[PDB]
Amino acid sequence: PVTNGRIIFNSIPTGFPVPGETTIYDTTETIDLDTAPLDGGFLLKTLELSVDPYMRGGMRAPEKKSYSAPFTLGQPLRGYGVGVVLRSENPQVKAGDHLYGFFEHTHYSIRKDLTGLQAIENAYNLPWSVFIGVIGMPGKTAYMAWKEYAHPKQGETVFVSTGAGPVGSFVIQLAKADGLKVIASAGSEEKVQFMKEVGADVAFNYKTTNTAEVLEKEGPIDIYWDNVGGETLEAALNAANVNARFIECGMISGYNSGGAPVRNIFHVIGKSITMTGFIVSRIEPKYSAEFYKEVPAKVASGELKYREHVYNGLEKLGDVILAVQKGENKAKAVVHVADDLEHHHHHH
Amino acid sequence: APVTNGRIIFNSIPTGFPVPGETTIYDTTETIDLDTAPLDGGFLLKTLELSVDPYMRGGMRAPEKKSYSAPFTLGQPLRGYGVGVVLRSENPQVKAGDHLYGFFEHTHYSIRKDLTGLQAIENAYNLPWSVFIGVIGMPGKTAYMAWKEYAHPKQGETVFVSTGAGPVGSFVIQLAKADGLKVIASAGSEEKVQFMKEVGADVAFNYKTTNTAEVLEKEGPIDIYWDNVGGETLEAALNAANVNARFIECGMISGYNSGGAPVRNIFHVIGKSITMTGFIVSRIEPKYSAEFYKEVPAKVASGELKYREHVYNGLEKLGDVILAVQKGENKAKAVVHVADDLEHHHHHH
Ligand SMILES: NC(=O)c1ccc[n+]([C@@H]2O[C@H](COP(=O)([O-])OP(=O)(O)OC[C@H]3O[C@@H](n4cnc5c(N)ncnc54)[C@H](OP(=O)(O)O)[C@@H]3O)[C@@H](O)[C@H]2O)c1
Ligand SMILES: NC(=O)c1ccc[n+]([C@@H]2O[C@H](COP(=O)([O-])OP(=O)(O)OC[C@H]3O[C@@H](n4cnc5c(N)ncnc54)[C@H](OP(=O)(O)O)[C@@H]3O)[C@@H](O)[C@H]2O)c1
Ligand code: NA
Repeated sequence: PVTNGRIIFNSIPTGFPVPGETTIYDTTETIDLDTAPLDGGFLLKTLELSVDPYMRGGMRAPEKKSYSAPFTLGQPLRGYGVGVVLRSENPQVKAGDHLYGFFEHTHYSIRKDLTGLQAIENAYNLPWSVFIGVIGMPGKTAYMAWKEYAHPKQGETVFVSTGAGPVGSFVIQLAKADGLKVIASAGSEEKVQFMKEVGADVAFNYKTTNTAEVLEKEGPIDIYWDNVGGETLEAALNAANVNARFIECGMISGYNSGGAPVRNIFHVIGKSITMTGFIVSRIEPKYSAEFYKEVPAKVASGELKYREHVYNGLEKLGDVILAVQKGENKAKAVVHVADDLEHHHHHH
Repeated sequence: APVTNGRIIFNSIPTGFPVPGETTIYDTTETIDLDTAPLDGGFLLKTLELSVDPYMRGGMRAPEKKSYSAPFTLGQPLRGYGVGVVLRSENPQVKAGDHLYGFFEHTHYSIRKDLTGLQAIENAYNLPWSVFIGVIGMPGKTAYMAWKEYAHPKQGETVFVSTGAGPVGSFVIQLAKADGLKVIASAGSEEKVQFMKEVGADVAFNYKTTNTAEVLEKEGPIDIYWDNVGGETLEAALNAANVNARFIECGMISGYNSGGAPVRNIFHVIGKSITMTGFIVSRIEPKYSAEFYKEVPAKVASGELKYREHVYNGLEKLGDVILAVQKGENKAKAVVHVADDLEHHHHHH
């Protein structure tokens, strides 16, 4: 029998998550990989777990019942991941199958069927982590909301906040393929270099650069991709062109402080702005087939560039959640939970 | 026999609300002889009705921060929408008695070289001339055109209309009911609540004596929000919004006299997948202008489209009417009656 560790949602944070208090790591549960009773289901080994900015918002008290369900106190966290089937008594599932979907933040789970899971099409033998990033929900977010809401015209100017993340860096590349001038900002020099590498025309570190002054010089802006909200949205509103489109994807500047105010929303009227918020899952059905047919080949060839920040060990996941909220992840945050016994064979 | 050609002059930039007598002054030093004034191929135009609109506060600022539109010039007459009648014309296309709609300086008389900025009024139903600066004027166009452009209504949805008793909001209420929507609407007085009910609001309340969030909780969620107010009312609508709501951003009067009104819960735009569209009526008007003038007059004449107005008599009051509109003290669409029209006048005892 081996350890089946779990990352537990333990207490509601007031500001930023507190690793070891907000989330705890539990190693008291075990599983026998050969003996675990499957009951016609299958044994699924967690390989890669995504850590995403939205996880902070699920750390709240239980309130009525809405579409947005908070994490349950005392239960494992959960989110997108990749796993492999070790042992199956279910005819739809074969040992060695790699599956994508929501995973509890544990080493192993026993699933009765494929509800919530999809077989992964990996024709290019890409690292499994790409299916929770550029070929996962963050890539879908950029791909689908851009096509749905940007209405880009060649020669217009777009401002992308958090341009070095998995969403923003995808958006930059879609915007350049449409012939737009791209302004993008991130929180470190290494992220600025990546933004230039994926083709940002103006790439800057918002911690060492006056954002409003850059937008004044390089704008006005026809499209704002909002990942930050707050003062950065205010800056975009001040620099907006008439008939600008504001794609409201995230507002991370308020995730750990109860939201961030906007004081100049009147520009939406004065400048005839269309500001559209979206949740990627709501618009994905229209685009999922096209996304999975188009994106893997471009990741394999380098047409679509990506970066990731891999953290090794389920026990780090709580710290990784804080790292993302604090902007300390260098790129898309991946918790590598376990290896797959193929490609990475352990030997001395 | 020269008569006073009075003028409302923009005199100083206000800090909060306009101050009649300081922000605006009434100047009676100019005279005009209606019979002898040189027209020089132009025509003499007599001001009949002037609109006072909420946006006028926004033009009362320094000329440097010139933003979307043009600010009023210090020392010059104010201006805005109005109706006037031609008294005397040396212009072959313009005839005495012609009634014209467009931008008017806030004066009793003007000499125009041509019809620039003006359009003949089609008044087949002999409606009061003031309807062409309200329900059949820019405020009615605002409701008519933005609703058709942005509401994408579906039968049985719920709309919340702020400032529901004004010329914009009460027009919106009627469009929404015609589309089969449930309508919630709020205004600032009991008399305005009665009017909102008269034009068919299903839920009509006075937001000053009734908590908006409580009404929206009981009567929502809301699929469409028509924003005339911004600020805490926009915040309340965001919290009560349905998934895929449409927020039509028309005005935000709660911040016109206080440097804007903040919004603290704009994150609801993401969580509830809201489409929030701001607009300026003059930008979308060309697309709808012909259909508007073809459809609306007959409905005003028949009572199908209902309207109210609050008439103030006398050009010298206009600055006070501007403050009144900002303070919510106008009972309905604010109209300054400048002069009567002599179309059917015959002097006799
Ligand atoms: N369906 C949706 O609407 C949807 C879907 C996916 C993602 N999102 C949102 O997209 C945004 C980015 O997602 P992602 O997967 O690409 O995450 P990410 O870029 O890998 O991580 C979040 C990044 O946000 C930056 N950040 C943290 N605090 C900040 C602050 N106060 N001010 C400015 N930047 C801050 C940090 O990068 P810097 O170096 O730039 O500071 C951090 O690395 C998030 O806001 C997410 O909530 C929305
Ligand atoms: N192109 C455009 O975007 C466009 C065009 C025309 C008009 N508008 C806007 O539409 C709105 C209504 O225009 P209207 O012609 O129909 O004017 P209106 O209703 O005749 O007059 C303004 C009204 O706003 C209400 N009000 C004033 N201060 C308020 C405050 N702090 N909080 C809440 N309500 C307040 C008042 O009525 P109650 O408080 O009693 O309800 C006041 O009567 C304005 O915001 C205007 O700027 C926009
Ligand atoms: Na950072």
